[PDB]
Amino acid sequence: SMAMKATRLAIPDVILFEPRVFGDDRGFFFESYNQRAFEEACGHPVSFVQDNHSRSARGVLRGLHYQIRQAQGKLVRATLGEVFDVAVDLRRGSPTFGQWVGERLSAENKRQMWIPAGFAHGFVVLSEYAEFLYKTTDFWAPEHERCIVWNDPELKIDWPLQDAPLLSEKDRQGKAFADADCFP
Amino acid sequence: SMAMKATRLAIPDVILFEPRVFGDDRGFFFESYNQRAFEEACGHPVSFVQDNHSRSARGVLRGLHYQIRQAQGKLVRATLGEVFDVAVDLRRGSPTFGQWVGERLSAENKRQMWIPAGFAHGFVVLSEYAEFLYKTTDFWAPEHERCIVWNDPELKIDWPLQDAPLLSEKDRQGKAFADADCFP
Ligand SMILES: Cc1cn([C@H]2C[C@H](O)[C@@H](COP(=O)(O)OP(=O)(O)O[C@H]3O[C@@H](C)[C@H](O)[C@@H](O)[C@H]3O)O2)c(=O)[nH]c1=O
Ligand SMILES: Cc1cn([C@H]2C[C@H](O)[C@@H](COP(=O)(O)OP(=O)(O)O[C@H]3O[C@@H](C)[C@H](O)[C@@H](O)[C@H]3O)O2)c(=O)[nH]c1=O
Repeated sequence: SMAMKATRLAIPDVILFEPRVFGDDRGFFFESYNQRAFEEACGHPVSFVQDNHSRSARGVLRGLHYQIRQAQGKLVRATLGEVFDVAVDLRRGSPTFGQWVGERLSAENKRQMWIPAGFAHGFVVLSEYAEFLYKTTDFWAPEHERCIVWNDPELKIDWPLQDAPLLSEKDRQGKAFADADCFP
Repeated sequence: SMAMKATRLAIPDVILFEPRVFGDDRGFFFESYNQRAFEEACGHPVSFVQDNHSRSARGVLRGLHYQIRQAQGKLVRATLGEVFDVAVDLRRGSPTFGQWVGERLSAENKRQMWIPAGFAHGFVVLSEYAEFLYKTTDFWAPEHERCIVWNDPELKIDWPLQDAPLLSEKDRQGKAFADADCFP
């Protein structure tokens, strides 16, 4: 059968997916999501209630974001360009608390990352432009939104960046990891 | 509140959606799906179990497709280029049986179409290339796949096409509407 390669990252609950793309003389076709395969690799049920689509110029960084209530599990990919995509483990009781994982996702490699509730998430744009799409397990709730600053010295994330990133003001004003609201 | 304009088409159960795109100096962001708004405009619950992504060159036509068992309701859009997107009512007992609706969907207008189970669906590519994404209420089942030929004379679909379309062989070999398996 044809489906989707699944790899658990250094932080096992983070999973990297890679789809099969079928070519023919009209162009191509692939399954960007399949609930049977996803729940099989995930090991538990999931419902996605919202899909999001953003476009960002080279050097833009969005993160590090989470919702401390109505927490959102996220399945993410890029359909134009390339990003470096990061997950940070904010579960105090996890043995990988304060650790992070990062992978390059692009329109061309078509790779995806599953990021469970309990994590902060961010990405930075490496190409001229990038369009970034993702599905979430709960709805947008601004009152519950939190942020950790991208260049926190305790987290020490190895961003593959050349120039200083462009950020929203609320991302520039992100909290230090030591002062941040974390999960159990 | 910010959300998604909804319009019922000439065949009322077909719905055209139009999202709000928020610009800022990083680029843009929009909600491509929201279950609260969708089920509110739809008037009933829906679960999507599979997402699909295809790329096609100018003049390619894919259709007219349905699954007679494990029938798939479809929510569709384009993220690169422009297509003419068509829904045909195949419910024998509907007063709009044998009728169709069509709209232009593009990367730029970001409009979407909801096509319930009971309909055939097709599109044709109007730009150099088009990438077409959609979410479905059931899984792929080849044994149940059926096709009606794009240029059926009873259906008389007004394709905005210049040259003869490029088709898969199984689409070139599609059934006449008069000989096709239909829904109740
Ligand atoms: C997150 C979100 C924003 N918006 C609107 C509010 C703003 O006007 C505009 C941009 O909001 P921002 O919070 O600046 O978007 P953003 O792209 O900086 O935020 C996102 O970043 C990702 C890295 C995270 O994984 C997401 O969970 C989310 O935090 O979009 C929605 O309508 N729905 C949403 O779900
Ligand atoms: C439809 C489908 C195809 N495939 C594979 C089988 C083939 O190798 C390749 C292309 O198959 P095709 O049937 O030629 O794809 P297609 O793009 O011609 O078919 C699609 O057309 C849309 C207009 C309809 O709304 C869809 O319901 C579907 O019928 O993709 C999947 O893996 N999963 C799927 O769900």
